Amino acid sequence: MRILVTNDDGIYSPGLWALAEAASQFGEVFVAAPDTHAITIAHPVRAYPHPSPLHAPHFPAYRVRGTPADCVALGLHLFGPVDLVLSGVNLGSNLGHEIWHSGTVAAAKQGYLFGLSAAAFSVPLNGEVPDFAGLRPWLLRTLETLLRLERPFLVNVNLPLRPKGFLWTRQSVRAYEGVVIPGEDPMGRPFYWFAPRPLKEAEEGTDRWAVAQGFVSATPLRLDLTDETRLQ
Amino acid sequence: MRILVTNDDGIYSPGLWALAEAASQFGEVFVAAPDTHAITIAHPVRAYPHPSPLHAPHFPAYRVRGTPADCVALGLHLFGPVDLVLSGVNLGSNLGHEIWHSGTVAAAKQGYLFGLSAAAFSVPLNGEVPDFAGLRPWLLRTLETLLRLERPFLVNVNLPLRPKGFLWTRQSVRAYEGVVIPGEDPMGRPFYWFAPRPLKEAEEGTDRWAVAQGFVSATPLRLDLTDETRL
Amino acid sequence: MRILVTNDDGIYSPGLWALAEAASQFGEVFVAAPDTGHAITIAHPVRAYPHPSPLHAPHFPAYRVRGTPADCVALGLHLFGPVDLVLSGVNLGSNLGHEIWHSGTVAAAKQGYLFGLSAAAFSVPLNGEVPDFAGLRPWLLRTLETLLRLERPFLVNVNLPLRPKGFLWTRQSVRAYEGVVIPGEDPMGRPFYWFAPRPLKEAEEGTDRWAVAQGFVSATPLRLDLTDETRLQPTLA
Amino acid sequence: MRILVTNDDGIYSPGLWALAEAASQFGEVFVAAPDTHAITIAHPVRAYPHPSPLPHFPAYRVRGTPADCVALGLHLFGPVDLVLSGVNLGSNLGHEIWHSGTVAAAKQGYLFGLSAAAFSVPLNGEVPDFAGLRPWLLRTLETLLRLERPFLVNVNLPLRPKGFLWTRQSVRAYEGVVIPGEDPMGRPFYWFAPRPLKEAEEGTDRWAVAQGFVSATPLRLDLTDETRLQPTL
Ligand SMILES: [Mg+2]
Ligand SMILES: [Mg+2]
Ligand SMILES: [Mg+2]
Ligand SMILES: [Mg+2]
Repeated sequence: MRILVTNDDGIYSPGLWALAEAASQFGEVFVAAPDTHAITIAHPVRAYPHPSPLHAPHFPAYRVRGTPADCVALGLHLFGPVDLVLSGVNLGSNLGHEIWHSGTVAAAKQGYLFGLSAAAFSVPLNGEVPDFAGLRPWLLRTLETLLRLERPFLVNVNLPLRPKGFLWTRQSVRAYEGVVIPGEDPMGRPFYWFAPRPLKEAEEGTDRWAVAQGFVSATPLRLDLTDETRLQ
Repeated sequence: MRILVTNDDGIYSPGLWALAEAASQFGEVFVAAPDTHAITIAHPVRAYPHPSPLHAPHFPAYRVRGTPADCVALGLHLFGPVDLVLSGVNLGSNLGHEIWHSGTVAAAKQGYLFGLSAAAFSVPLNGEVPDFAGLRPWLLRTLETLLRLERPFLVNVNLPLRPKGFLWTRQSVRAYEGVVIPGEDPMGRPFYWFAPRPLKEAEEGTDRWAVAQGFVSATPLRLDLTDETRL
Repeated sequence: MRILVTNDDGIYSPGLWALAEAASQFGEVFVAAPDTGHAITIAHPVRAYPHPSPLHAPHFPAYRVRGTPADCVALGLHLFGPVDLVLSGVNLGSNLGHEIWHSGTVAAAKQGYLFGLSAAAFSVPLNGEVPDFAGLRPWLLRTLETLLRLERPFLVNVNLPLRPKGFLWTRQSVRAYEGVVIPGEDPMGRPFYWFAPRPLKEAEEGTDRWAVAQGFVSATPLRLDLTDETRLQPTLA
Repeated sequence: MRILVTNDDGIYSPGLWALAEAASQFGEVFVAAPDTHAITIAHPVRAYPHPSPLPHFPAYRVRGTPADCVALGLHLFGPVDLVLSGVNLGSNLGHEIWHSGTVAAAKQGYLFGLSAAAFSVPLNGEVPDFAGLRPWLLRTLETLLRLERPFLVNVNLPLRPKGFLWTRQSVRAYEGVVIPGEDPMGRPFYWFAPRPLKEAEEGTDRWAVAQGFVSATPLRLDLTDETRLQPTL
């Protein structure tokens, strides 16, 4: 199995290599991440061979001057053929409403659009930074569970800092209330603070709920945004 | 009813005012458009009162230097309570896979997340300049259709340059074939062109097929991205 | 001596931690790196969060700043005050000749100088490659010892070639350019223009660009005044 | 004389067209303004014909930096003799000059071997009235064109000028000023408000505008500090 690993934090993010190293336990890993969300069709993108980090296995890698999705398109070209696309591990959550505009998820989705299996890995940190050393057992367990699915799949994974269980979840979909608070730059002029907040607690079985409980969340994603119940 | 109109092309787009003018036939309109996709929580957002053009109906408006989503949040605050959120008319399409990365759609979606009914409007350019005088009738008809839906609703609308009909559609979801075209700049340095293409043509009943046939496309959207099928 | 280290490549750049470690051989080092303009953000408030230094680097108190490199200096002098030196880099990419004008790496250093402190910017020309900070360390230390001998305050722009073979105080390469615009079209027929301006001559001896090309570490003392002092009382026709 | 006019506020800035109209009194004017920062080489640049606001000037809207506009303009309207940038809405005095897009365009023009000048008007409170400034803009341009060439000058015009002065760049020291605070979400942030240590020196651009005079500062391309050059050991 040939695996392509990317992310949206950059070729220097420790989560990227944590995912690459973890993924190497299942197949040949190839890395291609941005050097710093759709495929760039506008202008040409640059890409340079990059050396895998000193304290980590050897990984054929490329630094891409483009979007995470660009890395997938370019990766399938430079490392083709690829069977799996893994994106992350993102430094920050990608839960509920956040999924829609996630760059990490976009890369995986792009992999799916190309007929491959893919998964996005994120870690809600809401304060500190993740410790990928004590998180590896869980990454491996998660990957092992995902690789048992029928191909092709598209899964969104969120691993709480100190995971204590795995669980399949559905996306949290809560309503929000608009909260705006007026202020002024100490130079006179006015501005506004935006602090939208959910109206209720995450429902049971949702990705939000699951991580709050301290479990790893794995949500199968759909590509069709159509609301069928409304079609006629 | 009170209606908030926004977009992502900016406060100076003829598309924004065409939507605002059309929406004004159905209720009072307030405008909040970006100065030039999530709500800004990191830092505060600036907004300035924006004047109405001499040769046009006056709309209370604000130029918000933030995201389209920010415009919705702030608009709900400066003009609240708002009953409906309209976004567009965008100068460019928002069909199929494009819906994901759309600022136009995001604003409408943000309105929906706040418990309101919303819709996004876009028009494929295809080398021509949209004629909003000719599109007005179709905007009015589309709104008439939308305003009778059970609320709340969230719809993505795409109007062809010269419409000949209206059609409820589902999002075009096609697989792609990667295509990488290598090249090099005048300085010898190599680079890559991306030109991925759909493995097949748009299916009948999809937004892409619809506008291709010359029909206004209206796709009802869902917020839930989970594939309940694989649980 | 207390030293503030920043850069413009962000908190995860290996060039940043290489400069922090090298700098630590001369005093207490504190890090404040941008997260992701060049001026200090005054319009609105800036976010800054404590950041744990990387696992494979000595410990350093650090902050990830949601602002510009200059902001990191402004924030740094406040969180770690008092600071004696502001070091910026080691940037992944050169900052030679005309490049100095638009450099974020240089801007943070300049910001330190604007506050009355001594400062230096460090960069490494890449040419589609990455530096070996283990091999450059000797040269980084060498350069730092030198800079610290200078009468303070100072502002120096440093460029280290991948594999240094010496050190040289240099002046800024200032060359005239010829406009070169090559029309083109993308894989959709849409037209665009390639800009490929080229210098009218080769970098002259004694310039930063020439020295690095020769494999020498380049150190250029910079001025803050952009005034052309020879034309303040111009003869008009 | 063929003149390229650009700026960094964009193709819709009233300052740009006020500068274009003023320059037209001295030669043929062509415009290339950014579509709202050195020359873009990493990839190509898109540019499109754009109509001048309702005098007519050939114009292009460039999706690039102000420097790209100068490089593109030399190609589109070559041969060019003079590059003028502005009139920027906001000052470009003292330390600001270093990171100014407006000045960058002019510098780019000078690097291509042409004469160039940047123009800006300090704001906040009152909006510039270019009809009132036209006399001073023409006076200034007229003066610059009597200079030996090539030249590179940064110009700052006060809302209502009463004189003209050649000036040197204000170079002052700053003292850091940070004010910790909190958002409505509890999270902390910091305000930055660094203030200059002393008052603007007599004869500096900043002093001149404060006196109500047009400020014209000749600029140098070489940032090297010769008083600190050293021999090899
Ligand atoms: Mg990220
Ligand atoms: Mg748009
Ligand atoms: Mg950099
Ligand atoms: Mg400006």
